[PDB]
Amino acid sequence: SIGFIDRQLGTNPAELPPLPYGYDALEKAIDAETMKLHHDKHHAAYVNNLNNALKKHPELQNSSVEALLRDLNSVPEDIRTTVRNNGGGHLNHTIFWQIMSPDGGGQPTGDIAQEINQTFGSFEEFKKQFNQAGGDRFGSGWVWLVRNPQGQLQVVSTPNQDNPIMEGSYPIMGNDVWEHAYYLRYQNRRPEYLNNWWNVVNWSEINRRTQAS
Amino acid sequence: SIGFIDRQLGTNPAELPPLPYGYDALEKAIDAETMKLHHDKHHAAYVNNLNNALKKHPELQNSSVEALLRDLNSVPEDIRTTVRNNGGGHLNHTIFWQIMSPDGGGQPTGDIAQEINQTFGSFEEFKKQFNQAGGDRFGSGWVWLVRNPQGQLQVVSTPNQDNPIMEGSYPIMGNDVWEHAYYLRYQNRRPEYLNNWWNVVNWSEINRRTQAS
Ligand SMILES: [Mn+2]
Ligand SMILES: [Mn+2]
Repeated sequence: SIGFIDRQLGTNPAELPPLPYGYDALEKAIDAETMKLHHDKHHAAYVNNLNNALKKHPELQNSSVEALLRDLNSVPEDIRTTVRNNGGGHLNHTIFWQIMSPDGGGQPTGDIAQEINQTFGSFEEFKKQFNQAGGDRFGSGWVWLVRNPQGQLQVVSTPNQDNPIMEGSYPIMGNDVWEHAYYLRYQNRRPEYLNNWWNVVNWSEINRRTQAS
Repeated sequence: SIGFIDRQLGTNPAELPPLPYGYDALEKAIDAETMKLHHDKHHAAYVNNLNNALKKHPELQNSSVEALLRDLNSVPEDIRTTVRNNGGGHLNHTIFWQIMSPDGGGQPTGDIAQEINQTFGSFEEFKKQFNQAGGDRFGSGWVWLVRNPQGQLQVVSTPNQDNPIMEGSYPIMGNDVWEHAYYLRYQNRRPEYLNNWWNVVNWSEINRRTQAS
């Protein structure tokens, strides 16, 4: 399971997960209007489109989003791209809402704190590389901290709604660099958004994901 | 020459072209705030980033943006991607500003109108296929009406800031589907932007481009 730590993202039918907190709970980084649009409009659309594609292939409604993305070649040609894009959008955003919190921010704790220190040198260096990868992702995409197939932490960015699980990597945490995630408040200033995002990061949840990976 | 009909896009240095009209002139489709950000911030950035990359290889300052994008293999590897993205961004937006007008809109007129009817059947059908292609372009990109190598009109979409001249096609006209082009006024409603955009299309300029094509 990738979306949730305890269960896989179902497709019979695919469901839009409600926000665990209020729309205005992340104001020190993200405006309430964007939270509403991003969740109620963007995330909802990915779920709806995925369900529409699955209707024409009921034999696939038994499998989870994870299973479909892990083996896109087995998905029928007529809906493969639709499943890739919308399935990815569903999974990516489902992870996104969970790794942020009203009482987020601060420096990491526990397991991931020491793992980050060993791999990247320090939390501040990790932060710099993460933001750098974020800024370098030209066009639409995401920046992730993953546990690669070899079991090592690695910063990687992906295009559009592609997810690292397609390569066998476990996405521990990630930030959305599609313009819709920051344009209302930041406009063209992506680096400012990337900087402020750290103030709402939910380290408790990120630690649970690190253990599961 | 692709950016302008009578001249190539220079790189000694690259220059941000002035807007042919006022910032609030296209208000029946695009808000003034977006015209400012899009032209003054986004397009300006592609120009600046391009200039920075070319300073590292002064030789390239003797050629044009079109010449560079037509043969990326000859562009030194250390700045190839940078030139592709920013050179493309500069070329694409330069064309964009010119094909819109305060006095635009209406159905196609003249040569282009005849060729559209002959190729697509009617303007209504062309418009549907154009908007469709624009909606189908997942992530960031552009929708184009090009004259392909065989000399025929064709609707194609490209990712990010890629330009059709990279594939031997002449970009007659095109619409920007990056979210920054419509988020402030339409938010997630991309198809609404695609539909209203037709009210500001400069058919006169498009005819000159079809002819040069
Ligand atoms: Mn998003
Ligand atoms: Mn643009």
